[PDB]
Amino acid sequence: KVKVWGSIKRL
Amino acid sequence: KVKVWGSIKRL
Amino acid sequence: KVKVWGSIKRL
Amino acid sequence: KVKVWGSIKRL
Amino acid sequence: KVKVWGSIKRL
Amino acid sequence: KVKVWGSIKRL
Amino acid sequence: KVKVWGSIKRL
Amino acid sequence: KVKVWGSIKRL
Ligand SMILES: O=S(=O)(O)c1cc(S(=O)(=O)O)c2c(/N=N/c3ccccc3)c(O)ccc2c1
Ligand SMILES: O=S(=O)(O)c1cc(S(=O)(=O)O)c2c(/N=N/c3ccccc3)c(O)ccc2c1
Ligand SMILES: O=S(=O)(O)c1cc(S(=O)(=O)O)c2c(/N=N/c3ccccc3)c(O)ccc2c1
Ligand SMILES: O=S(=O)(O)c1cc(S(=O)(=O)O)c2c(/N=N/c3ccccc3)c(O)ccc2c1
Repeated sequence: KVKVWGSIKRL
Repeated sequence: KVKVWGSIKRL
Repeated sequence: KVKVWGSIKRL
Repeated sequence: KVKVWGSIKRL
Repeated sequence: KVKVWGSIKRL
Repeated sequence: KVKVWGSIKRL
Repeated sequence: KVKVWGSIKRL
Repeated sequence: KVKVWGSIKRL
């Protein structure tokens, strides 16, 4: 299991 | 742009 | 960019 | 078992 | 420096 | 109830 | 409850 | 220098 926290440029 | 957070089961 | 943390069973 | 803490450029 | 992630019952 | 996140300089 | 992470200069 | 990773019951 991996947790993620950030941003993406598009959905 | 979208702020994104959560979990992923595997890479 | 995404900050990532968690566990992996094997390399 | 291995634990990870860092960043990735894309999901 | 310390980072926090959680909940509080009141402001 | 309130979800809270951020940074604190010292305890 | 709050998840907490960071650094402290000395005990 | 010491690094910390855990939880606290209140801010
Ligand atoms: O590492 S980043 O700089 O890319 C960064 C920065 C933020 S944040 O805006 O500064 O805190 C968020 C984030 N926060 N999102 C808000 C949700 C509700 C209200 C306001 C903000 C989020 O939910 C997920 C990922 C994030 C990644
Ligand atoms: O070694 S790195 O410099 O690449 C580094 C730095 C951070 S951090 O932002 O400075 O603490 C994180 C991280 N933290 N993520 C936040 C989660 C919620 C709120 C704010 C931040 C995370 O969950 C996983 C990996 C990380 C790797
Ligand atoms: O550890 S907890 O279970 O107490 C937990 C759970 C959440 S969350 O709702 O499931 O992701 C958050 C959180 N998220 N807040 C949202 C912001 C914008 C939209 C939706 C949600 C947040 O910004 C800060 C702390 C949180 C702590
Ligand atoms: O050892 S503990 O079980 O007490 C534990 C567990 C978690 S965790 O939620 O399972 O990964 C965290 C943590 N993670 N916090 C999130 C930040 C952003 C999004 C989701 C979660 C954190 O930033 C600091 C300390 C933690 C300590």
